[PDB]
Amino acid sequence: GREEAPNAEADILSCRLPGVVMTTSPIITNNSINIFVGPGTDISSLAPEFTLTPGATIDPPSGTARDFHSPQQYTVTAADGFWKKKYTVSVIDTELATIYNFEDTLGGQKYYIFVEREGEKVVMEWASGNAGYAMTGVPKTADDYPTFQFANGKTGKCLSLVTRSTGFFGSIMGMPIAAGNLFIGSFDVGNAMSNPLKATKFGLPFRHIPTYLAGYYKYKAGDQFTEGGKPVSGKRDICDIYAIMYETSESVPTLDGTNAFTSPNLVSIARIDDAKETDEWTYFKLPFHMLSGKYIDKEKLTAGKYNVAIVFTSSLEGDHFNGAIGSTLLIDEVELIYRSE
Ligand SMILES: C[As](C)(=O)[O-]
Ligand SMILES: C[As](C)(=O)[O-]
Ligand SMILES: [Ca+2]
Ligand SMILES: [Ca+2]
Ligand code: NA
Ligand code: NA
Repeated sequence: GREEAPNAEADILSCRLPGVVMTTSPIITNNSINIFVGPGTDISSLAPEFTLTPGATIDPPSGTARDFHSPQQYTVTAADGFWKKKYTVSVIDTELATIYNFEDTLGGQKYYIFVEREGEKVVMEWASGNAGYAMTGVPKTADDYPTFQFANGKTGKCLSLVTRSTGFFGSIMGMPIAAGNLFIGSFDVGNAMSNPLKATKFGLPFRHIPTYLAGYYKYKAGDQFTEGGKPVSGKRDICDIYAIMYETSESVPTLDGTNAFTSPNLVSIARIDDAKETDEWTYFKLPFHMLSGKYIDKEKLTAGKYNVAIVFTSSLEGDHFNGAIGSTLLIDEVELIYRSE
């Protein structure tokens, strides 16, 4: 029958590049698309094609050739001619960034999105659950979210991850707390409050053999550990810091919160095993373990058939709502170290 609440604004629902192999699915947010192509692809004249909300139009039209050396804007107008939305569409044609100083974020947003740059060119957007937290109605400003930027880093600014209450609305959804996280991948806001573990899509293509994840942290557990909203006395919160490498396929384009450590597609895992509460910047250097009966194939590697994810969280079991509100993980000067070829 007739739609109950018409969604007003019209969306780009998909993106593809006819005749170019994308290295992973385009990452679509409310007002942005990131398209990934192999290093060496000519990006001076790409012609993205979109699907849209029925009855919408897009300007310039779907299939217009443009120069994506810089991001290009499109406007979608709803059928009614009143509602419009601007999207920024960017093409990433470089290999994954591996040096993270947490200085750079996207301006003009209601919460922080950390990016990696080469000069003025953005080459990666980190993801978090921020889009999901916005849906609880709790945050007022960028600093109220679980994932934000803090001025006092080890050098310059740093990443700050704080486990937050999700308030009344979060509790009625069975989601009473929100861990601060940051990861390589994307956040699918359509699952944020229906299948939250499916919302965190971990990994992007990586064409080297990672050997160590290194960097610095500080950590303070929150005062009162809770399990599904219920206080528990014997427990102190702890952070998690980890990285995974897995082989992609038609059936496994990404891993997520349901299978980050268990998917048979995993080839390698690095993970902190001596995390502690500390107010001093503490070095970690996590070796990647290649898993039993797995191997990194050279030709798959060069073809881009493996993804790597790096994940930080202020509450190790926060993804299952076990954690302490106020748990705070600061991260700075991280490096993904890989073998020289
Ligand atoms: C960061 As947005 C307004 O494209 O979801
Ligand atoms: C109705 As409008 C502000 O999306 O042009
Ligand atoms: Ca608008
Ligand atoms: Ca820094
Ligand atoms: Na919309
Ligand atoms: Na960087």
